[PDB]
Amino acid sequence: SMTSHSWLCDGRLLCLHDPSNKNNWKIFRECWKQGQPVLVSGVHKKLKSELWKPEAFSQEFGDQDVDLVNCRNCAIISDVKVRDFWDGFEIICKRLRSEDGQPMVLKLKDWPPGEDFRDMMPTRFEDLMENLPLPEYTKRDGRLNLASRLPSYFVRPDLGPKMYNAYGLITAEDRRVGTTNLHLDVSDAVNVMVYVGIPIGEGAHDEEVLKTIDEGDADEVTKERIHDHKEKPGALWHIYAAKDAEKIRELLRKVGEEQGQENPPDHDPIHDQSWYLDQTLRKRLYEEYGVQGWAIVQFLGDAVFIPAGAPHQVHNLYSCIKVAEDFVSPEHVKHCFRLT
Ligand SMILES: O=C(Nc1cccnc1)c1ccc(Cl)cc1Cl
Ligand SMILES: [Cl-]
Ligand SMILES: [Cl-]
Ligand SMILES: [Cl-]
Ligand SMILES: [Cl-]
Ligand SMILES: [Mn+2]
Repeated sequence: SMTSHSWLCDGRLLCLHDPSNKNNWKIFRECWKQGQPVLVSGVHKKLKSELWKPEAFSQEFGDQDVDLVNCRNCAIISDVKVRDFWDGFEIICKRLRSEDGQPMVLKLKDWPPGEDFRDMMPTRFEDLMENLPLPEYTKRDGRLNLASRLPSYFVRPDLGPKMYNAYGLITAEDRRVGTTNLHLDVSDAVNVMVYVGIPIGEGAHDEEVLKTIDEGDADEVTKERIHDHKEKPGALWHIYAAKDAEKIRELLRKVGEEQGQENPPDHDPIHDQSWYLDQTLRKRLYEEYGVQGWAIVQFLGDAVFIPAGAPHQVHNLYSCIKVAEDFVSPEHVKHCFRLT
């Protein structure tokens, strides 16, 4: 039967079922005040599905010049065309191949560039902003979004939204690699999964995808969502409470040293955006520092709410198109204050 919500992560993660329900705020706000992430499902049923397809981006913007990143080694592929990324998104025989002849796992860097999303893509901008959940928090002019209402004593987010466009990680060796490495944002954000591309020519490979989710420490109810309803899983997230950021720095300082890195004792390994916490490092963080995370599988149409200051990392299971909007809730405004 239809219900307002359910729980993931053994009761530690709220999952809201109706993205446009006028009463979502009554359930959301207590979890949000405690510093928890929140998941909202069903957002892709509210969008214009034809706007959010890799073939459309290629047809409309393919002649633009861009840089790509190789997810396996962080190398930059300079001055190629936007079509060189989009045309290999789902069809593996069309992907750029490395010097070993393997198809590469690529990310589109800074596209659209800076704050140009709204000017370049006005129909997509309207379709996203009118269908974001928790609109008093997430709309540019929402009554609980302080972004437009704060003086320069507060760090204000850039004008959004921002896209996260990257291929799926494939191999056993890729299991320990990040799509986006561990980092934090001083503003709150909502990240929406608007398209999942599953290759059928040499993809749609549950086997290595099921071992990744298992080893990723996904909960039993998340593991039922794969086998039962057949929704399309996009990406594996690990999110940590803002209050645990310094203990994570203490762990990565120690591991850096053990690995023969040469770093001052106050150096910030989260700000460096150089680390991915694999199964070994996540087990050490829990056992040695007492720090537990949220392991979240983001399916098509899932919106992930990421608290200001909360360290997070993402590992794409398949090729993903994600769009995110920043906001400043009153619950977390301390994270962007420039004094004490
Ligand atoms: O040309 C290349 N790779 C290729 C060609 C045809 C089929 N598979 C792979 C290539 C790619 C990258 C670099 Cl830095 C050097 C070369 Cl030489
Ligand atoms: Cl558009
Ligand atoms: Cl709201
Ligand atoms: Cl990264
Ligand atoms: Cl907080
Ligand atoms: Mn982020």
